[PDB]
Amino acid sequence: FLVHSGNNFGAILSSTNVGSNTY
Amino acid sequence: FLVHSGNNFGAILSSTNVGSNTY
Amino acid sequence: FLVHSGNNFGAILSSTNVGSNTY
Amino acid sequence: FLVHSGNNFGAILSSTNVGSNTY
Amino acid sequence: FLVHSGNNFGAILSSTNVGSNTY
Amino acid sequence: FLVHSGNNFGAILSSTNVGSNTY
Amino acid sequence: FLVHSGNNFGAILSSTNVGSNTY
Amino acid sequence: FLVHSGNNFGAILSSTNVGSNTY
Amino acid sequence: FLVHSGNNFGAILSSTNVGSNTY
Amino acid sequence: FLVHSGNNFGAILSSTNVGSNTY
Amino acid sequence: FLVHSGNNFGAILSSTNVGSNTY
Amino acid sequence: FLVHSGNNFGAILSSTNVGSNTY
Repeated sequence: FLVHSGNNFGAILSSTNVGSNTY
Repeated sequence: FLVHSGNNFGAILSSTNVGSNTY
Repeated sequence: FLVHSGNNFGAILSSTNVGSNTY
Repeated sequence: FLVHSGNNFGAILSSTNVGSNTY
Repeated sequence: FLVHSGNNFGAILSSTNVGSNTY
Repeated sequence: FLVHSGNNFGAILSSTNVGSNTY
Repeated sequence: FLVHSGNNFGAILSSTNVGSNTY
Repeated sequence: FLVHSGNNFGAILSSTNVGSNTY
Repeated sequence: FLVHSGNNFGAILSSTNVGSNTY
Repeated sequence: FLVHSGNNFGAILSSTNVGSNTY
Repeated sequence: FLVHSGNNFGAILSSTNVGSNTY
Repeated sequence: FLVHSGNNFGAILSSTNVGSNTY
């Protein structure tokens, strides 16, 4: 079980793995 | 089980894996 | 089981894997 | 099982794999 | 089982695999 | 069980793992 | 006198006045 | 007199006045 | 007299006046 | 007289006046 | 007389007047 | 007379007047 709720990410660059990950 | 709800991502560049991943 | 609900992605460039992935 | 509901992707360039993938 | 519901993709360029894929 | 609620990330660069991870 | 030479504009959306204007 | 030479603008959104203007 | 030479603008959003202006 | 040569602007958001202006 | 040569601006947000201005 | 040569500005936010100004 997990939640990824409500995020505001205004700007993102050159990145890895910004969201809900599991198992 | 997971959720990926409600995100606002204004801008994204040159990125990997910004969303719900599992198993 | 997973959900990919409600996203707003305003702009995206040069990216991989921005959505719901599993197994 | 998965869902890919409700997305708004305003603009996308030069990208791979922006949608629901599994197995 | 999967769903690909409700997407709005305003513009897309030079891209691969923007939709529901499985097995 | 976990939650990733309510974040505002104004800008991010050159980063890894900014979101909810587990197991 | 002006010049508008050599531009490459890969993609443009929802914009005004992207070219040579005068008087 | 002015020049607008050599620009490469990869992507642009929701913008005004990206080019050579005068008087 | 002015020059606007050689620019590379990779991405731009929600902006005004990114180019050569005078008088 | 002025020059605006050689710039690389990787990403820009929500900005005014990023280029050569005079008189 | 002025020059605006050689700049690299990796990312910029919410800014005014990042370039060569005069008179 | 002035020069604005060689700058590297990695990231900038919420700023005014980051470049060569005169008279």
